[PDB]
Amino acid sequence: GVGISTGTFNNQTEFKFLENGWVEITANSSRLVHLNMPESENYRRVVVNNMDKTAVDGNMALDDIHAEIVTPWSLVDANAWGVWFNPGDWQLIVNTMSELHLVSFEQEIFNVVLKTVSEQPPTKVYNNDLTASLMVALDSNNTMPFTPAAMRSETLGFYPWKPTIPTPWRYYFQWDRTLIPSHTGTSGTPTNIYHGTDPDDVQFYTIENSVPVHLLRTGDEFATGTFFFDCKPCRLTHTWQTNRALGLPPFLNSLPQSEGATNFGDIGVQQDKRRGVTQMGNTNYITEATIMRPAEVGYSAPYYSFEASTQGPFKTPIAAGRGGAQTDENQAADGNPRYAFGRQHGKKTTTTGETPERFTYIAHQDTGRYPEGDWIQNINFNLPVTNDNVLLPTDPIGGKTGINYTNIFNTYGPLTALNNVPPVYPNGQIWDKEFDTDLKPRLHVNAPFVCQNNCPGQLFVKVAPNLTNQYDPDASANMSRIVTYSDFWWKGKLVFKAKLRASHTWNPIQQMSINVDNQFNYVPSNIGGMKIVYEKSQLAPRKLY
Amino acid sequence: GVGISTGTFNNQTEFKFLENGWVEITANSSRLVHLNMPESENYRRVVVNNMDKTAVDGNMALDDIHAEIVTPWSLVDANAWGVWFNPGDWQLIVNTMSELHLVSFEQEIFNVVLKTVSEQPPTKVYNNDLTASLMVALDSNNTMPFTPAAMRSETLGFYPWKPTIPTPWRYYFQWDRTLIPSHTGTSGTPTNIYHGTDPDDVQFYTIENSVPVHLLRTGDEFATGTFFFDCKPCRLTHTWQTNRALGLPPFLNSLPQSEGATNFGDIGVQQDKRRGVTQMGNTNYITEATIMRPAEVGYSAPYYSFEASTQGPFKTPIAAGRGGAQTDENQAADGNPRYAFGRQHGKKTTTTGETPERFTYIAHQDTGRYPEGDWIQNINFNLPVTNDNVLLPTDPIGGKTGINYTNIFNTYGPLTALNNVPPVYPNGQIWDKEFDTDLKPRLHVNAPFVCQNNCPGQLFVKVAPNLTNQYDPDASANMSRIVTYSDFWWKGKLVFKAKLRASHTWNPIQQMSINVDNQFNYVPSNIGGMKIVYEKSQLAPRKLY
Amino acid sequence: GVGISTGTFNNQTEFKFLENGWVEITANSSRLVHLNMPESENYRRVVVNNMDKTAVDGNMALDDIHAEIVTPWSLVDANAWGVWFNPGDWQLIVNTMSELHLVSFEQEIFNVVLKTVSEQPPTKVYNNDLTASLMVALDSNNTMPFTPAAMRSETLGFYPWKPTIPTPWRYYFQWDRTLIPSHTGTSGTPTNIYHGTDPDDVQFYTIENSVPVHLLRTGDEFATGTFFFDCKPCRLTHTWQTNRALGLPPFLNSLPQSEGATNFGDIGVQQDKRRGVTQMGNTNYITEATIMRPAEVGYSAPYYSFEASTQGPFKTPIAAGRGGAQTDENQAADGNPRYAFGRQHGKKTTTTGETPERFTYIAHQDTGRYPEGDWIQNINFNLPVTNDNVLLPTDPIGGKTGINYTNIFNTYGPLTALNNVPPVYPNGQIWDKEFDTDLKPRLHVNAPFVCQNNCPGQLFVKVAPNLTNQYDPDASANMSRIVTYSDFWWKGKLVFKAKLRASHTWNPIQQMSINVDNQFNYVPSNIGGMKIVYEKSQLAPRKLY
Repeated sequence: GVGISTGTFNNQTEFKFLENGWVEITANSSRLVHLNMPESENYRRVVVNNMDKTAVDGNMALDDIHAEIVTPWSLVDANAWGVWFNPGDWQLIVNTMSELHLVSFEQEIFNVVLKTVSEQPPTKVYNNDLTASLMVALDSNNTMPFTPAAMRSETLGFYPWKPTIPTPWRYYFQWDRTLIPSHTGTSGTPTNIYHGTDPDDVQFYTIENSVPVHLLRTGDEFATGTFFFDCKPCRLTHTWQTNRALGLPPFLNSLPQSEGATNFGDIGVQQDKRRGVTQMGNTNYITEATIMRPAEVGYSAPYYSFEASTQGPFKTPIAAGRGGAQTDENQAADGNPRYAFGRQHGKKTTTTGETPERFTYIAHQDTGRYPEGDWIQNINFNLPVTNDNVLLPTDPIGGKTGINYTNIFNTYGPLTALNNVPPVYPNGQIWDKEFDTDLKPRLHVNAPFVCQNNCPGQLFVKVAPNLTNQYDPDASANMSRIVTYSDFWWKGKLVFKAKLRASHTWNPIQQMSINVDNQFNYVPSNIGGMKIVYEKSQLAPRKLY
Repeated sequence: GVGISTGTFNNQTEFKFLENGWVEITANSSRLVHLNMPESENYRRVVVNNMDKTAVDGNMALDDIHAEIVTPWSLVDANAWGVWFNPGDWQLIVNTMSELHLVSFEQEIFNVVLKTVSEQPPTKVYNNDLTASLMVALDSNNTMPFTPAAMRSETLGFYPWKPTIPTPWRYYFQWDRTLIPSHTGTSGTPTNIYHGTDPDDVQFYTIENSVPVHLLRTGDEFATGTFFFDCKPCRLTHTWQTNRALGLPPFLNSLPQSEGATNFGDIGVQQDKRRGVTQMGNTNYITEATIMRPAEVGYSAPYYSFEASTQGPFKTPIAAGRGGAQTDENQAADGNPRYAFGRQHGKKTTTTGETPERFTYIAHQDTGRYPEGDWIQNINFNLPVTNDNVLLPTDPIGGKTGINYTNIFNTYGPLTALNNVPPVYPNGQIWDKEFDTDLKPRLHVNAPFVCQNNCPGQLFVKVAPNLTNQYDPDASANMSRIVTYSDFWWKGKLVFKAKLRASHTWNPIQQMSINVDNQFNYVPSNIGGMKIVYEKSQLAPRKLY
Repeated sequence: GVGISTGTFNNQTEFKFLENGWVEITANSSRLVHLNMPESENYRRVVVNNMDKTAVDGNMALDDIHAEIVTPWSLVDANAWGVWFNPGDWQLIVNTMSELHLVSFEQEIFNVVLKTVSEQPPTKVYNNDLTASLMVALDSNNTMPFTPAAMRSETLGFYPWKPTIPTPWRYYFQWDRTLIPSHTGTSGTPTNIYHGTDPDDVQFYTIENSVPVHLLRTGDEFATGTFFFDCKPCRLTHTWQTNRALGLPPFLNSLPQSEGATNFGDIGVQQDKRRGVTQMGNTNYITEATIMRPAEVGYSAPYYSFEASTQGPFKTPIAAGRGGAQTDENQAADGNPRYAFGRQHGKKTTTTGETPERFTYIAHQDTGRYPEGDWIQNINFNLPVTNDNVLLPTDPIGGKTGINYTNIFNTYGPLTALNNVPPVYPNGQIWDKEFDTDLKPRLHVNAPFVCQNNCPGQLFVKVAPNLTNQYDPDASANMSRIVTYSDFWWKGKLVFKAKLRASHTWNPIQQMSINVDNQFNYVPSNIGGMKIVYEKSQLAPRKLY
């Protein structure tokens, strides 16, 4: 098996037709994976503490205290759009499909190779250790803690012609921690402590102990079977209507007689003599702002809110962001996800420096809130409103000049309508495991697809220990082993089922196209540099009501 | 039938195996029930008013005003763990099972006996009234108002060898009531009124009028059929991860080199140069507190909040409590249920006094909040935070020194993940009827099992009126009847379906055991006193993500 | 076969259900074994003599004189709990099972690798000798002397992720030796001699001559078949009753009237007027100490007794140890086994030094003796006993101040009841071969399972001699061969059949759990250190009578 290839390199994406209106998108992605011998063949329980940062009053948000089990295993994560589609393909999908269904996923590891490194210059020499093995483990039952790499931009690379690497697997380990908020001028020293561990929550997982491990020599290969998802379809359309645009508009008794941006129409009926339905039993004022609407599209939630439980503070997450003529991406706010990433996932290949590349994804769906426009009135509703009868986003709460009621506000309720997060190409995660809590979240913010019952298992890799002639188990010093490393090929097949979009309006729709401006974001440089710019996914309208 | 037993006394709990991995827990429980002749053979509409208490400004919370129909019937309630399992059995279940399914329930009343009491000493004489009857009614269709006795510690006893009694059945009757909040120094007299009844809400139920009644003489017996539940499985595991422990931990670029509690690991990357995903479109700060998480485990809700509707104030309920190194059960707070009970349900049998025994159950699941750690920042997020740009749990709301924003705060939303309440042995209720509202609660706080469509019917008991030779219906004075009372045996069969737990981690888990400390809580005293100490139910971890 | 893996790495432990109440525990354990080229390709008859130690009068116990055949073969021993179960699994077994049956055992050697070592620095170079072989021999017929490695803490390692090694095989060779006891002040020189060998007892075994040997090259693998045990079930329960707690207790004529540790009950009958049965035909005294009991639980045996035969002195072994409020593990005594071991079997991985880690296992079963409480009276039994009529553990024997009759005493007899040794996790041996003497021991002290007819054969390993171009058989100097060594994977499958325990008492039982104290004995350190703490196996009661 030594001199024989054990697989095929395929990175094509096929489109096939089904039933009237549907297509089967088959995305193939293979890559050359380079894996190094682990730092230590041991599992470590490491604690990370950065009090020197949170010690400075008013820096609570920069807290990093946490414990983690550092395993000698690596994780092969492909859960990220960038792994399966190139710009062009994404364009096609996004411009011509209306919805996407996640169907099946399957992996394969082949053409395994294990090399060895030998030694005033000092000249290095590399040879093949034909008999050495590469350890592979597929956690089919999801015994291990779920750790999507996309969250830290550590998935496989996004370029078929650029070798990549798996990530050092590690997972959270329970720990108690207390940190009290403080501002620049707080007196004294706020309680800031790392208490330790609740034995009742201790969970030390081991791959060796709960997953069968395969040893692969050059001639061997490993293939997972095909896994079938089930999860909800993801939509490639965005809604735009807000409560103000739901239902039958008021009948205009007076229409314009000549063109012009000043020639408006008029309802033509005294505001308190209008017919209709409102949810305000006080007034007879039927206005576009008081008129009753079926339910409420979107919701208001506390912004830049940090809650805390047994392990420290964390940002209260939001379902949707905000768009419109009030954003312009520099007045960005809460809700809009911001992705930071490296050369392997989109940063210009030839750029230097530790500084990453980033972007704040601003979805096309208008389902957010503009706090500055919120306000609260007294029930009496004596409509020239008095200062004492309103609470404006301008009036200070708790005597703080920079905090107003909207920062505290929450309007989530029985009438809340809402949309799932849109796909973020190419840095976004594709699917995600559901929480194993009795009551589940109505959606996740990290990925559009959430496998309910079971998700595909995590694939773990590790170079088998290549010992020297001097090995002593009974010794305390770290074992010395031949510097070994491995390179193997990985191939995946992710299958979707999509529906072709139809033209409902008279006017054309928003489509992704190449301009005179973006043109160079889709072609290599004269040095061979590349980059993959983020792309929106729900261009085009969907009537919401 | 007079001299013949009509049933069997069985209080054993059997475990049987099924399908690979499952067991059928069959809990048998029988008891000797002592029932007295009702105070009055009539139904009464009684009002309870304690304004003299709420009159003292700042005592609103002590309000007891309410109306209730007092029936001449008694209720035989067995809905409480203490009725079906003794400590040992509970131990076994809790230590070796991972989940519990409620399967079926059936009752039986047998060996009925009716005795009579006769009369300077004065010496009493007791005889058997062979022809007297015991009235039994099984509300199969749940026509009657659901009134779980566990809520007021009035279920059957918890000791197989200790006779018990049913409880005087009574149910709520509609009434309007207004009570305005006030503090120690409020001026004037706050509106405090009991308005009366909305005829449109009047519902006077009668057992005689809607349930068939069986008369039982000594020789007779009564058995309900077997009822089959359907409800959700209850879990015997607790989650511990919080948002801070979800997903792939940050990759540490620098690991410790020697043991020690001071030798921490380090991420090794400037906080604003890190790669990853946050939901904060402003900063480039990717911190363990700002990093994006799938959804939000747990939620924040207003604490020691009392809302009011047409019948008075009531405490706003919470789903989960709080644990950790910040509790210690004397800093206890909102969320943790507190059970108060008598000698028949766990209080030391030989203790004297009207004072009950109690405990505040503190679940093992870490899904609560530590308000003191919460805080809110201005969107600009200029991370040495200014006092004017944060709202701390320390800053006063409404000029009140003891009220901060967290008391008002609510973070329940689309991303909220959550767990059902854990079983509370032995005082906790087992199953509960679901509200007949169009939209139902995602769970109940009183019991882990909530029968959706139909629940087992309530069992009502009553001693038939044993008249004297002088009875006048046309008379106004209360009828005089022979002092009669009855003793009968009750037997129940509650069936569960449980799954054996498996060992996933390398480390052992939390198990319930007998110590040198608790040792005497499971054995009788030299006088024969007993007690049943509460026990946690979800020991052991469950990975949440 | 060169570039092809020949096996699978599996270290999972599965639990499967059978018949009502039973489970099939399947423990899989694989490991990477590192084996070196033997010191000498020859068999040596070596004598060990340490008279310089025993020469010091009163040091007899430190005798080490013995002869042994040193073979060029290594032994792969897996007979030790630590090899098959991790703490968690052990917990599960011990907490939920009542008895354990040893069912089958099977091994396999795969992914064999043979490496070679080459040479002012001096820089070493390692290459693969593809054509070199690894010799394997499975003594199926148990021709070779049985040598369980657990006895000297030389089994395979206890960590799936830590490479291990086999042990240099060697066995006892007959020799005569005489050593006379002596104390610190003995005059003269006590006979201390090593006589030699009785040709009539000479047994020089050779693997080559009585076991077929397989040669394995990289591509080859070797698998033993499945071996089926038969031996007795081992119990996971401990008895606690002693003769004093057997049968019907005396009837108390006077019971306590109020709680208190001073309020005792009273038999209420003059000790010599009581009814019952005693085995003392003299007195009419029927006391809890003289009352007749069915037989005798436990036995008394001479302590720190050393007997001697043809090869020297040896400690007289005891069946059971001692527990209670008189131990506290520092007043430990005869009977309790003490295990000493290294880093590979439980000692903290990162600890330095030649000093081993140890513990003295103190079984939960109360079946031992407290000599200080023993005593002997004259048959006349004139119950204010005279000094001349009793022999106390205080009275000196042979004029020695530190020796009393109990040191000589032995109460083993026809009425002796007794229990088998409990499992010692993780350092204890699992099964053991039975002595081939016409009359066998009622149990062994080293392991709970003793295969009667036939045991699994010992697995021997050895690196085939890799000669250089200069080899001369006819030469006297030790042959020079290429420095070769091998690494191979070992996999085993040990199958048990266990029974789930049931809850018989009202009170809960003793269960193994993780505390705030032991918590860190089940998790790796920040350096990656580990340790495996010993654990008791028979927690929980078993009624003995």
